[PDB]
Amino acid sequence: MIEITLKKPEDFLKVKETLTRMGIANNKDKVLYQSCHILQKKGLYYIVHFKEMLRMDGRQVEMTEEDEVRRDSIAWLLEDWGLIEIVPGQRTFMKDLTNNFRVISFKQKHEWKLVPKYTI
Amino acid sequence: MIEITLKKPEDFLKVKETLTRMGIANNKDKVLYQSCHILQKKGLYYIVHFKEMLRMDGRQVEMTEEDEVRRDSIAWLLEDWGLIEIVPGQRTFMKDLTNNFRVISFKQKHEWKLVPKYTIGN
Repeated sequence: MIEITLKKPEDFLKVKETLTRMGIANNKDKVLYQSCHILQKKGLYYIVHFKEMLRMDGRQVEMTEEDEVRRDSIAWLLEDWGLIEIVPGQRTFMKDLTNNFRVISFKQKHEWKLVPKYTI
Repeated sequence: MIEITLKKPEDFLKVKETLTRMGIANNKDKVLYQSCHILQKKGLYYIVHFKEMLRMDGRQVEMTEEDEVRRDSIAWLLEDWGLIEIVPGQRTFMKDLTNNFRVISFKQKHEWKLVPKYTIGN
C-alpha cells in the first residue's frame, strides 16, 4: 500500500470521491471500475489497490504487476494533482508502462456507472 | 539494476565517464569513491550498483536499502541532467542524495584519486 500524507484531514473524503472516478473503463456501456481506495490504518493514511483490501479481509488474492503499476500511477497522479504527498522513501513505479486507467471528470460522473471492484 | 535508454550509442562512454566523477568524497585525502556503473547487456543498458556487480561475479554481498536508494538517485540525477531516461515500468526509489554525495568537475578531477568501490580489495 503507499503511505500518504494529506494536506488537511477533510481532504480524505475529497480523495475518496476522486478515486471513485479512476479505474478500468468500459467505454462502450459506460462503466468504470474503481481500482484503489484510501484507508487510514493505525493513524497513517494509505492508497490501497482493491485486491489488497480483499487480501485484508482474508482472501488469498495477489496483485498482478499491472495492478501495482496501476495503483502507483493513480497515487502519483493524485500527487501531481496536489491532493496527496507520497511519504518519502518508498519504492514505487514512478514512470508507467503496463496498465493505465481512465479518470472521469466530476461532471461526466453521473453519466457513468461507477462500480467498486472490492468484490462486493 | 535499472534499465536505461541512451540518446545515441556514443552516450555510453559519456555516462561511464560521468559516473567516475560522482559519489562519496573523502575530502581529507581527496578520494572520490564511485559505486554505480553503466552496463550493456544483450543490447540493453543499465545503471547498476557495484554490489550487484560483485554479486554477479559470485560474491556473497548484500545490497542494503541505502545502496538501492543511492543507485536510483544517481539514475534520477543523470535523468535530470538529460544524460539518460529511466525506462518506464520499473520500481524505483525517489531521488535522495542525502548522506555524503559529491559531483566533481571534469577539470578538477586530476586532483582526486577516483576509486571504484568495485575493485577495492577487502
